[PDB]
Amino acid sequence: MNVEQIDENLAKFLAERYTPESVAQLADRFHRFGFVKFDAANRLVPDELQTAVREECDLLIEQHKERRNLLLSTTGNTPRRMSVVKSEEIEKSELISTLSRSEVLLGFLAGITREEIIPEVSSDERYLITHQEFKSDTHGWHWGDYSFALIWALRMPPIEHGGMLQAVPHTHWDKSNPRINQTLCEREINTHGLESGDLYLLRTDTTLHRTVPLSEDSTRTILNMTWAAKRDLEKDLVGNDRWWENPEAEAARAV
Amino acid sequence: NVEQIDENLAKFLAERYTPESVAQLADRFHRFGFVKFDAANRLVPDELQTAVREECDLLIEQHKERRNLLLSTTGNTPRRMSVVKSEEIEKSELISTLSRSEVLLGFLAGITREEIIPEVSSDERYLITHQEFKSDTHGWHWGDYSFALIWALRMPPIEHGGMLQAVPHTHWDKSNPRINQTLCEREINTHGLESGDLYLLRTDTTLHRTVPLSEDSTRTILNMTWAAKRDLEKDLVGNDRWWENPEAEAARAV
Amino acid sequence: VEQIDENLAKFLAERYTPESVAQLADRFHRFGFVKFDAANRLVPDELQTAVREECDLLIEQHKERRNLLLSTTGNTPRRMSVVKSEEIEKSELISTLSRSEVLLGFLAGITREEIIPEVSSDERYLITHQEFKSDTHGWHWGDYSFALIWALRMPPIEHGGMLQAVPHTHWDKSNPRINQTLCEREINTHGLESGDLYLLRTDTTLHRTVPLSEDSTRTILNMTWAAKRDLEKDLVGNDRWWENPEAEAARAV
Amino acid sequence: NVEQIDENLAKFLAERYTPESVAQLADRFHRFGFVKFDAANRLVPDELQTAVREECDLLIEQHKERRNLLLSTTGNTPRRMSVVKSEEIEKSELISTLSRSEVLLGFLAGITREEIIPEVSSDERYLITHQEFKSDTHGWHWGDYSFALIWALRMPPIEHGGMLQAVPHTHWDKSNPRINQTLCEREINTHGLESGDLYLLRTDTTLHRTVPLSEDSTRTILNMTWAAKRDLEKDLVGNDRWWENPEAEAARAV
Ligand SMILES: N[C@@H](CCCC[NH3+])C(=O)O
Ligand SMILES: N[C@@H](CCCC[NH3+])C(=O)O
Ligand SMILES: N[C@@H](CCCC[NH3+])C(=O)O
Ligand SMILES: N[C@@H](CCCC[NH3+])C(=O)O
Ligand SMILES: [Cl-]
Ligand SMILES: [Cl-]
Ligand SMILES: [Cl-]
Ligand SMILES: [Cl-]
Ligand SMILES: [V+3]
Ligand SMILES: [V+3]
Ligand SMILES: [V+3]
Repeated sequence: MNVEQIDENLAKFLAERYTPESVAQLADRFHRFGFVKFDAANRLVPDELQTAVREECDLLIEQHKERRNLLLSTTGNTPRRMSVVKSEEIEKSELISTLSRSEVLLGFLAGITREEIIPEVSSDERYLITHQEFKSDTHGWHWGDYSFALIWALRMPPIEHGGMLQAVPHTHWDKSNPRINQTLCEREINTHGLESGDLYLLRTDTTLHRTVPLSEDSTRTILNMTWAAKRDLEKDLVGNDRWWENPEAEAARAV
Repeated sequence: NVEQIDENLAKFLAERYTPESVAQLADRFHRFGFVKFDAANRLVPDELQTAVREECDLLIEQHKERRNLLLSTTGNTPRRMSVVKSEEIEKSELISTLSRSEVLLGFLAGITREEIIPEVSSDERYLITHQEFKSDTHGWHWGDYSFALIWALRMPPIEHGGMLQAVPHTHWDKSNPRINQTLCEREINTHGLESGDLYLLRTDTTLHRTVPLSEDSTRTILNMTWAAKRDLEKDLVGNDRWWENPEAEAARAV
Repeated sequence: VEQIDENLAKFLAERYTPESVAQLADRFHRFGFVKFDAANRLVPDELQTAVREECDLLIEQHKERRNLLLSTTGNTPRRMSVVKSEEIEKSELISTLSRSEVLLGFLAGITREEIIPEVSSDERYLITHQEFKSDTHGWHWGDYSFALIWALRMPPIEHGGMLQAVPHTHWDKSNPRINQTLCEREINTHGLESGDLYLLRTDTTLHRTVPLSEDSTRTILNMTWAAKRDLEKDLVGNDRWWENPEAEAARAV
Repeated sequence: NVEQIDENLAKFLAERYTPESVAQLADRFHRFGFVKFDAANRLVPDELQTAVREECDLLIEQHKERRNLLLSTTGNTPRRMSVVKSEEIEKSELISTLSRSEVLLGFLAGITREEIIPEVSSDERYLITHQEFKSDTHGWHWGDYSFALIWALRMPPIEHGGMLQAVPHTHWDKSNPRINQTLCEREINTHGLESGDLYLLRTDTTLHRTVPLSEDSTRTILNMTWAAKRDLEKDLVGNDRWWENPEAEAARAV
């Protein structure tokens, strides 16, 4: 119930599973792949907490889903074909908004990032829900404006139907000249399959990533909590490409 | 569809199991009455499981029936849940054929160490139970037949109940079940389940129940029941078939 | 040097939480036994190597063969070589480490009671070195509460040498009832690999090592500690065979 | 005791491998040049392993020979070890018959995906290497033949060295081996081994070495070498058969 109670409980949940040594091994993996998964073997939150977060997200989707179907010029015209729930609607959730600022959760994850995780991001990008449900729905190749995202894989299709996360770490976002396909020609793609209930941390500014299009009608739902690193602060947003908040963004080209 | 399911299931099993590793599962099945197929030791492709669950979700929506009763043949333990009857489930081509698959039954017989025979009373070949209210439960009981494959289609968080509790190496005397005396004499093993798990159960000699939901949640299973040779030619007794008939003779008001 | 405590403290702090030590305390009470293996280390590699080397010298210099039966434990055998506690105590490394406030302070989170390095001078330490077929540390209990056992060298499991234990027992020296206790209680068998350590509740855990099925090498170091319940206890038994092979309870064979 | 081995081995492998799981080991062998048979993937029964190890330990005590040289056909990389020659090992009836077992060779051909032919130069059929001293090593090299089954009979702890380092998808040019250049162009995969492991190695296209021992310790292997079709009627060139002839022209002193 009380926000101090979830923090107090989460602190114990993590202390039952992690040591400074094992977190340092997760930090190595995060640096190597841009990505670290918390699955059935290595949980991040109590199952009752994730259940509460999923049910709140199910409600926001029912009440506020907005279909997007566009190409984004700042990422080489890669597609966005999904429904979204905007950040300002998600922020009305006391659970999601407080958990996304938990000193316990941010303090734990900073041992994986090896730097301070700062909950000071543009108010249109604190949270995002994506809800894919039709064949060929996809979150096309892109980067993030900020350093970090904790992605909740709330509902995942069987791997045979797509929806895996593909990633190329150790890259960067040149919005004037993204060179996405030339980068794929130069770099190996790592494909990360996900199961419902998984969570994963993603270094979104230096990891080029997409979700594999759904091969048939199927449900893929995630919650993205975005955070900044120090390098993101006092840096100006550019690109006029904030399509999830504004489907009429200058860089969005509708289909 | 078609015979492609069996051919693909065979490959899926051959990628994961060997005679040596199946014999190790057989030892566990015999020690615990129970073996679990979880995220690390899967039993069916996720695509196949998904199709089964969608079939069951539809059957629940069209045919679910509430049950709220005590069964006198099991010490008046409760049954509080919704069910879908075997004869409705049987209309599913997917579930009925998979339940008779020579690939699936032949694999699982390496665990039972005896032939799994798909010839059971037509009111008990399949069952779906669907719990969703606080205190919903499948109270302590045994099964009339030797085997069940349980699909843990949807499980609540462990903190909300819904685990399977089991005491292997028991027997069901319907005139004197001795459930609470048996618990005083034997240790209880509690098995937590997660959505997507499956598990094989020795239902005739394992006393078992589902831990009641501690709050409104959702717990949904599909039960595929099979016979062993010892179950054939034997007559059903007890007038206690509460899932097919809510007013079976043994069923009592709460 | 004298920096072991600083090194050990940092080593343990990186691998344990109070919550994870509480899980070990549960296991210790339930089994009388808790094993520090590759997944749950207790000392750095450098310290293990140093302790093992010191013990390897002590064996080369002071090994003493024992082959007897002990009447206070039902005439169960002792077939092994030993190095007496007084020889081992001359090691500044082993004696210092066996009194480290970091080691004893951490392990007290497992025992859940103070660990007291106030033990009879002939039982503070023991090395046992089994080398021949049928060598065994037969069924027995300890006079004190606690032992930290260093599995310095262990044979492959197929050659024997595992620890067998039955927790929640006690040592009646006039009527040990070992075989009758085995008939009433389940035996837990614990295999060990070289470099393992384990903590043992020696006064309430009946235990033995499974005899060697063939000539092999099994070498351990025993640091024995007291609990409060042990202090000012009168040692009874005339059975301290490892310090004195002519103890009265020792029947040779 | 000679046709019994073939029969006992076939049943041992039938219980632990399916065609599908062998196909997965073939992918790894192709990709890495290397497949490990460890506790999770046994290749021979423990009794047979023990018999071979005891035989090799006798051959070592009786016939071990020190080698301490640089090999000019592999860029002067070192060979610092003891060896037992193929001629002495060949007198073992157990090792000899096992190395030609149609069961063993037939099983492993599911991993190589081609026939494994026990038709190699008599001086290379078998080899024991026995490393005992700090900086003992089998320096960077290739094999003249396609295949080797290595028995990791005794391995030091990983912290003391003795791992197998490998670069697959290479070739051995004995006039210009370009070892260090190849290391600059390619990633090195390091394979730790434990006593009791076996591993299959594609010796002609995998550049490999053993990491030098960082202190006195014991590392003992048995190499069974086989040919593939590409190797039949092979011209052996280089004057570099240092294990069999320490006065080989290509063998230099340190
Ligand atoms: N920059 C991302 C949007 C991230 C929204 C959530 N932080 C894209 O181009 O799709
Ligand atoms: N005998 C069980 C019912 C099993 C029905 C499905 N095989 C009970 O009393 O609850
Ligand atoms: N009481 C043990 C000897 C323990 C000596 C070392 N603490 C026995 O009878 O074998
Ligand atoms: N070609 C190897 C010798 C392998 C001998 C055993 N087949 C080397 O240069 O060391
Ligand atoms: Cl992003
Ligand atoms: Cl049942
Ligand atoms: Cl003792
Ligand atoms: Cl070679
Ligand atoms: V992204
Ligand atoms: V003892
Ligand atoms: V080689």
